[PDB]
Amino acid sequence: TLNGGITDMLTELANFEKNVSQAIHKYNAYRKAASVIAKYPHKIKSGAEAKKLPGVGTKIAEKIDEFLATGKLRKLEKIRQDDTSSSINFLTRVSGIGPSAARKFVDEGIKTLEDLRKNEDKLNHHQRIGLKYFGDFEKRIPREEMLQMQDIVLNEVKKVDSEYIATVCGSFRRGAESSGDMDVLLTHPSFTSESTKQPKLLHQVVEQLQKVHFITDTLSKGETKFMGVCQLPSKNDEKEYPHRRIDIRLIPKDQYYCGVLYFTGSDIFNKNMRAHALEKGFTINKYTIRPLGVTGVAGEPLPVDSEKDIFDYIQWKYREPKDRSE
DNA sequence: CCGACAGCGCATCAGC
DNA sequence: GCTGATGCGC
DNA sequence: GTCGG
Ligand SMILES: O=c1ccn([C@H]2C[C@H](O)[C@@H](COP(=O)(O)NP(=O)(O)OP(=O)(O)O)O2)c(=O)[nH]1
Ligand SMILES: [Cl-]
Ligand SMILES: [Cl-]
Ligand SMILES: [Cl-]
Ligand SMILES: [Mn+2]
Ligand SMILES: [Mn+2]
Ligand SMILES: [Mn+2]
Ligand SMILES: [Mn+2]
Ligand code: NA
Ligand code: NA
Repeated sequence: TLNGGITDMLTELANFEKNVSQAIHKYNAYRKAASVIAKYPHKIKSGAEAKKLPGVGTKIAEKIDEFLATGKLRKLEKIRQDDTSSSINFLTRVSGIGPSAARKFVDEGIKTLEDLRKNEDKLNHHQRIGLKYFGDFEKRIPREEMLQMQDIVLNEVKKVDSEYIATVCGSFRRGAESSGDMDVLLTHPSFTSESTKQPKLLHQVVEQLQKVHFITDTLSKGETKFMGVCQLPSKNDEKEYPHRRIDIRLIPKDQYYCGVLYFTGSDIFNKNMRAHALEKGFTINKYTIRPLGVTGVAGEPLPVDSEKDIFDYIQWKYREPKDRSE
């Protein structure tokens, strides 16, 4: 809002760098500048003012000066005039179409959704599904729908085997009023880091959710990670619910609560607890928390039976998920 | 001046 | 066939 | 593109 013009500009530049230039570090640099500016509680008056913020450097400061002086950016104006770059950038909005497939499509004269529809035989399965649900995938999920999805997923999982444990993580678990997708973590007492005790633990769950027509499509599935599409059941001549993105991860239970911590997030809170965690000489990844030795050497992973256990190790107060914004 | 900027599972392709 | 690289989205 | 070593 306050510097929306600037941050829109930076976001536009980030998408260009990612999708057209294929320069993911520049993408992230621009994102990082836009994010720090978005949190700044003043109307930016000059580039030099902005350069004081971490993540804003000499070149963005110059771009901000030009934008403040003229109401636009020549670089971006020129990018908007480039139909080919605009098409490449647009196509990467299809899930499964990255910067490289987008460029390849456009070089073959495939430039719009309509072109994709008439060239399906050139899309892989992921891309076909991304195309099929192009609009739905960009829509957000209201919390009320998430609650319903949680209730379906948690109970259907237990019907396959009462000993399964599933947890809906991500922004939902942080109490967010809307979510972009559904992140499910799954475990079972038979699955531990050392051994596979049961076959097809993830496959049977996915099968069950297909059976009750909650899961409608699959982007990818292996022995530990499922990515696909789901949809709430529609009551009588009610409008259809949008198709939603769902991810299910099968985690060994001896690593389960480290996973839950990681995939609960947020983004900026994980680093805070990590960078911190080095305090007391502990290192934290998504699977484990290990002690750091006097020489810098990570020890064996400590036992974790709950999320609180992780907190008891680096000795901080258990933080409720709602409080993990940063 | 320089390389880091996360690293992984899965699908697909490259190169034998 | 095989193995390793790359593209992609987390 | 920006940062830190
Ligand atoms: O590449 C990743 C993947 C996951 N994570 C973490 C933190 C995060 O909050 C969580 C879920 O990843 P999402 O992409 O689903 N973001 P989130 O669920 O928090 O918000 P959204 O409603 O937009 O999905 O796991 C990362 O930090 N980086
Ligand atoms: Cl880059
Ligand atoms: Cl502009
Ligand atoms: Cl580990
Ligand atoms: Mn999520
Ligand atoms: Mn997600
Ligand atoms: Mn081949
Ligand atoms: Mn510097
Ligand atoms: Na700065
Ligand atoms: Na895409």
